[PDB]
Amino acid sequence: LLSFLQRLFRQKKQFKIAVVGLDSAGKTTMLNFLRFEKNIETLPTIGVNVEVLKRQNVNLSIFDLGGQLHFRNLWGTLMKGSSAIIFVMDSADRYRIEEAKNELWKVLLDPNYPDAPLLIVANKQDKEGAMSIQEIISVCGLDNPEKLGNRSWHIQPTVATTGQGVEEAIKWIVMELDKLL
Amino acid sequence: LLSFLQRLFRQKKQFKIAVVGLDSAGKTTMLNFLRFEKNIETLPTIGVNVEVLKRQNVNLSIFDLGGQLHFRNLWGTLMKGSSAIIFVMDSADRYRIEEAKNELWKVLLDPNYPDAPLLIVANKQDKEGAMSIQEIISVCGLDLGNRSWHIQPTVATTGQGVEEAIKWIVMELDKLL
Ligand SMILES: Nc1nc2c(ncn2[C@@H]2O[C@H](COP(=O)(O)OP(=O)(O)O)[C@@H](O)[C@H]2O)c(=O)[nH]1
Ligand SMILES: Nc1nc2c(ncn2[C@@H]2O[C@H](COP(=O)(O)OP(=O)(O)O)[C@@H](O)[C@H]2O)c(=O)[nH]1
Ligand SMILES: [Mg+2]
Ligand SMILES: [Mg+2]
Repeated sequence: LLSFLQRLFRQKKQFKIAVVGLDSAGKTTMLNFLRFEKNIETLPTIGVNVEVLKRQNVNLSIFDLGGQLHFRNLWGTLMKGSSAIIFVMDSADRYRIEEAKNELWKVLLDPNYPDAPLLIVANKQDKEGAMSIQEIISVCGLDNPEKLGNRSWHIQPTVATTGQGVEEAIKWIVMELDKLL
Repeated sequence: LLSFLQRLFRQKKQFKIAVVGLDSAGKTTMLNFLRFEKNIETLPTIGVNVEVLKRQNVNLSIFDLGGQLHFRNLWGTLMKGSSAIIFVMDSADRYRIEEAKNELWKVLLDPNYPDAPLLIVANKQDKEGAMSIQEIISVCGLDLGNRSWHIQPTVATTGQGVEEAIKWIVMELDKLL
């Protein structure tokens, strides 16, 4: 299971996969498949300890955007050292899609990691109200990608509750970080 | 309705009520009965912004304890200037009552506001496995001395016990009593 995670484990460096999105998008449900164990990341400047996940040299940092607590410089503090970003959206939630779009663009336009590959996960594709990946790309202003620049990006439909598309989502991230490709 | 909130509005100072407890205890649900307006408290010196509920000179700050974030000096940073504390517990969750007890004692043994009144809210009393307020007192070892405290059973979904819970806090903050 996920044999290709060895493409990260074999490299002599530390990886951090930032997994962000609004609450209830499905981030925890999606990453539960990896069975990574809890790790504590200390942020001495802020004076806060953060519960993250880690297996060997790969750290998964999951964070709800638009929650009760916001970091003023998320990408310079909790997400410092980000190698790749997974932005998870609830594709069935049209009430929150404009907020999700707005949070996605705050990540894309942040100056800390402009070259970190970013995967949009269009989650909850099993629900009757689910937006297509084409509609998500249009609503997000990604049909004509110019503001994104040279950043590698992709969109993957998923059903995190069954695991549909989850292995393919992780594969895209690992492939973008694989020095052998 | 809640006419006694005027006992805070008519006092010439700012009040901050820290509303803390584990995630899913019922903090947001309990406070919705007040209809305060969502606002953003910015804290540039700590590096975070927080959602607060505001009405006139009263601010309510909700924070989930024992979750992903653990602040070293919560009562001197995020909850600085707390006038009163409301600690909400899911009384029906025996799987998390020991973590709630541990978080409560971390709050009690903290040196920032050792005398702001503290209300323990034993929420979800409507649920089948709900613990009594006496069993919560026994589990948490509350059977302090230098601090004003009370425990109130509530059903945040219907509002049962919520008026008495806010009433106790306002009475503790009311210099006209
Ligand atoms: N129908 C459906 N529900 C999902 C899916 N993924 C997650 N959920 C549910 O959405 C809710 C929020 O999921 P969670 O992983 O906690 O979200 P997070 O806050 O982004 O970590 C939970 O009730 C999940 O069971 C999905 O693909 N389809
Ligand atoms: N049965 C029952 N459910 C409750 C009660 N209070 C809250 N809930 C539910 O518990 C969940 C968590 O409540 P919420 O206000 O988000 O908790 P918070 O994280 O502490 O702010 C929601 O599904 C609420 O509807 C209660 O007194 N009884
Ligand atoms: Mg969440
Ligand atoms: Mg919460």
